[PDB]
Amino acid sequence: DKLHSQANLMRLKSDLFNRSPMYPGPTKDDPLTVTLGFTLQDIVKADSSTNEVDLVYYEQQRWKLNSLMWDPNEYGNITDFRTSAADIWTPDITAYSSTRPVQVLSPQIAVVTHDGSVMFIPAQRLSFMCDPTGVDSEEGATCAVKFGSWVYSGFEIDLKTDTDQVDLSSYYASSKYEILSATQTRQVQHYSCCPEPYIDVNLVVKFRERR
Amino acid sequence: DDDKLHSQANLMRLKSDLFNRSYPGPTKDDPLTVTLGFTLQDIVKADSSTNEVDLVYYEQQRWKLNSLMWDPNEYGNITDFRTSAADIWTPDITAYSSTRPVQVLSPQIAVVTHDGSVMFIPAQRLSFMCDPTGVDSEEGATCAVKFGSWVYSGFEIDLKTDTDQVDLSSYYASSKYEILSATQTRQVQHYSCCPEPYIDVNLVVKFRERR
Amino acid sequence: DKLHSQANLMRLKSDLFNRSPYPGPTKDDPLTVTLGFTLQDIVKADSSTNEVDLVYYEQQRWKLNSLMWDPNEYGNITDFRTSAADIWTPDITAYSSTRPVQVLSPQIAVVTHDGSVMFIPAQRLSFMCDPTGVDSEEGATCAVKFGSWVYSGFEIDLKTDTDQVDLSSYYASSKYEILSATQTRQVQHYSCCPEPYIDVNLVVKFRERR
Amino acid sequence: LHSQANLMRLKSDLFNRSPYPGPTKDDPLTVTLGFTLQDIVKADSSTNEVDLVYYEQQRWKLNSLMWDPNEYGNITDFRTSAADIWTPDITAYSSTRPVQVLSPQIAVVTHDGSVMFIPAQRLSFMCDPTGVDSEEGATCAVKFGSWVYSGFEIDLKTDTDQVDLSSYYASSKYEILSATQTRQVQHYSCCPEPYIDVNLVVKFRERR
Amino acid sequence: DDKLHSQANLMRLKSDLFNRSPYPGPTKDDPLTVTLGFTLQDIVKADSSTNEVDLVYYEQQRWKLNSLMWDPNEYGNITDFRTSAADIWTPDITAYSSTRPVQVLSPQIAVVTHDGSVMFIPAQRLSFMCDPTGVDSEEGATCAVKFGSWVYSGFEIDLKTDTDQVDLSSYYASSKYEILSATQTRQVQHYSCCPEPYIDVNLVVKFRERR
Ligand SMILES: COCC[C@H]1C[C@@H]1c1cncc(OC[C@@H]2CCN2)c1
Ligand SMILES: COCC[C@H]1C[C@@H]1c1cncc(OC[C@@H]2CCN2)c1
Ligand SMILES: COCC[C@H]1C[C@@H]1c1cncc(OC[C@@H]2CCN2)c1
Repeated sequence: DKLHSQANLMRLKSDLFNRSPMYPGPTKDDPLTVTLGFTLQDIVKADSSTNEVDLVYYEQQRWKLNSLMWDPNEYGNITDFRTSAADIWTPDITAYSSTRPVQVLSPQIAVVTHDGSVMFIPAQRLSFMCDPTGVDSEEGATCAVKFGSWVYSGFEIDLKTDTDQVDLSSYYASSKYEILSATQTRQVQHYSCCPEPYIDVNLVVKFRERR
Repeated sequence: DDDKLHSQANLMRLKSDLFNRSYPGPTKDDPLTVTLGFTLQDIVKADSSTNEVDLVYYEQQRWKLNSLMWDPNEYGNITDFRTSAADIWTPDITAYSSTRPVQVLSPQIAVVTHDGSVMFIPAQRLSFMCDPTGVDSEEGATCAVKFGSWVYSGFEIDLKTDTDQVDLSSYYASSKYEILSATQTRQVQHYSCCPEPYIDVNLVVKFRERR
Repeated sequence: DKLHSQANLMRLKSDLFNRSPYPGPTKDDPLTVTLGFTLQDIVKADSSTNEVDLVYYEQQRWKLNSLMWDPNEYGNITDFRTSAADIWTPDITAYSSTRPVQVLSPQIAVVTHDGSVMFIPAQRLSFMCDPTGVDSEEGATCAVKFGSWVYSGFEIDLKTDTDQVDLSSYYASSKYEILSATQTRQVQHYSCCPEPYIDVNLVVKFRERR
Repeated sequence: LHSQANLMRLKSDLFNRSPYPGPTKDDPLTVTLGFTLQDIVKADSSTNEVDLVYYEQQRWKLNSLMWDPNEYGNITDFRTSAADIWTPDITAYSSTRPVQVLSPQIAVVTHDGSVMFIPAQRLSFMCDPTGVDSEEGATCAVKFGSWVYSGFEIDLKTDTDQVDLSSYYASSKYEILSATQTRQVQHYSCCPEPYIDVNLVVKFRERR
Repeated sequence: DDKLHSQANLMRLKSDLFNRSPYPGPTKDDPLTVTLGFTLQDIVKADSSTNEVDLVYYEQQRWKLNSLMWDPNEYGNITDFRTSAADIWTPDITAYSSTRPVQVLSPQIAVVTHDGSVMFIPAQRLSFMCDPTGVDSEEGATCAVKFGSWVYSGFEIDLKTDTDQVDLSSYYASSKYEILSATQTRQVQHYSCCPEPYIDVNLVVKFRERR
């Protein structure tokens, strides 16, 4: 019973990976939209001697490829599967003002659904450039970090968020810092030199010491 | 001498018949129960400037796969074997509020038995979010961390405990912290990414400065 | 449509990586590498060990005949992105780091049909630097050289497009403000050897933002 | 000087052409262990961790590693990467960080099938150094044994119960008053069979 | 524009040399001479609370294998080439009193000449055992660390130097510590048990705080 559904996975993965492409990333002819959302878990540390703040968050990434589509009927009605994030193409989304390599906190496993969409939610600790003056005041501190593609312009990779409100429903209730607000905003930058636009998601967090 | 080279051939054979001839993980059609217990060894450090605590513990994981069964009679009466944890599927049990990558302290080897059950007991050091306020009081501090599949919902991986008492038999007797109580309890929850409920085992520890 | 433009890229890459007879520069085939620095932040200055930590991007550019193609053969593709591991890259090294350099950005190169490669890794580097005077008006001064580790000026030459370090994305709220930053090609002669070595020297003058 | 070709053939015969799946109940293994303490680098009294630098001498013997030297131009032993052969999963039971390796990981295999493997390491382990700043010093223990094999598959022995102190760093912050290594038979709550360790007990104090 | 033939020759040479098959390292019947020299760049730290000192230096290693020889006439007059150090045998030269794993500061690439000689110069940071007592006086502190093969006696690896003077021509002029002297001395020792000679190079450095 269970054997057969396992052999259909094996054929599906073989068709998709071994007998096919492999996907060389997006182009201007075939652009890709990548949806980003943040779930801020903690501001672990705000260092006023080096102006670095450390955040822990889950970063949800979603995109869709024609090359990852299948008909569930040809594969015993399997509609999705888990795969190592290293066994598929993934987007090169990066913080633009990190000061330390990102530390990955969760397994590197993505889920592929039959419509060709991919879900990947890496949990991470990020140090990034930020001046925390005002954390010990009523109004608090403000920090900002952009995320986007390192090498693709808005012509190959478009970014989007589902909402501009950072998910705060798992924010650690006993953090050294209380969150005043956290937004995530798609921003487009144009240059008079260059025909191609650049997209980033801007993460802005205002916070203060838990009084 | 004769019998020894014999059962070595039998073991090598079995291991060949099991791996080189075929498990892609659980699915809604073929779900898996994993049992989780914790053995707490030491609360090493409590940092109240960042609210992080560092624990050393091991984590007993047990599950059972039909594809890992054999009749001992076909294999020179072999009933179990040790194998590297990279040779088989293992569950993606993740701490949900770690602040740094988990550090592995023990060899990554599991023990497989003829009934297809697997026993895997990695020892680890983990930093996680924990306000240690009260730790210098009779009543002490209370902190909690949850452990669950990152990418499989309760439809795919069920988690259970064998007892809800954390094993204290190896708790370091001269730790800076003594343990008032430690419990491990199954919980459920939705996450904003996903409709399905996800299972976790919540580890709650009340601890106090020794003496 | 999608079928074809994508299949062309796949074919172009297959042709370059699976099908071509580049093992690095030789004396009979030297390479010039253009280097440019963008300084993002001076993170830390430790006057107890004389180490300073910089976050910066390092723009590297070179050009190879073996990466040329005619776009007309490949559906008018003019360039592509690829993993830096798929291609030869040069061993440009800081000569006075005190810790392994930490890579902050993806490792991905852009390759153009004229065969030119561009590669811009962001990095955090701890290097040898006495920050004495960082708390005064005149500021502190430090220097670090970058060049190939194993290739002499007969195999790898370096140039800069400019001697001014790009300060246009320097972190405005850094602990340290930049007084000036220059990048200058140098040649060193030796410690025996007829063949010289080439580096790009980065000189940064800085002080506490007060 | 056909000895190079001979060593390549030997290694090729043992490793490439042959498959040792580790010890079993029907084929148990005895590992001899001995410790050489090089330096107590650090003692942290705010966390109760102590950092030791030491060698862990490991020796065992396999039939599947025997050869006749005469068949191989009289080669009696050779060195090879530890990753080419099976090695025992000897683990400290009370480390607080991953063990860091200080030396190459190269084993010496001898024609009788005996293997000697002596890696150098730095270990942080659980230890209260209270009394380190007094005449009688502090005492701490850490045991080492197979993580996943019981006494029925891996047994341990020592050649002496004296930890070798003859390379101990003479200008260390701490001096050693004693250091012993002793085989133990233990039953853990996890598991029904006995597991063997060697227990290293070290008494030490601040130098002068 | 027949750089192409020079490239073809280089690729053909590397393939003939490597994409061959069986060097098992040295033996008593086949000893290898290895020449060692240090270029001391900086004493970065001297920790008198743990008696560890950290140095940054270049370690030059030279040896020669018959199996790496070729006739340049056969390979478009190529007389040397660069290659990843992972592609060749390298000697197991080690600090005998380090307290942390060495950190590699430079690419790991060797230069191979047609007479079979290899030149390999890794830059490194080393923590080693060292009492920095008197660093704050005119006489200074002294520390010493031996380097040698981990598993090979002087009958298999003959370790040599070209000079006993450490190269200080690159020493950091603004270091916290100024170098009074730095020597590298080959020593040949015999022991109780064993008939084999053992060779080490003793690096002795005398240093003091910059005035
Ligand atoms: C089944 O369709 C929804 C896709 C979600 C399964 C994939 C997923 C991937 N990575 C992380 C996920 O997180 C679920 C909970 C939140 C942390 N673990 C879910
Ligand atoms: C005298 O030796 C001749 C061969 C040298 C080319 C090979 C070499 C290998 N690795 C590092 C090298 O350093 C050159 C300069 C010093 C740092 N860059 C040279
Ligand atoms: C109920 O479990 C019995 C099976 C045990 C063999 C498997 C095992 C796996 N991993 C670690 C083990 O630890 C035994 C001792 C405690 C630390 N080493 C045992």
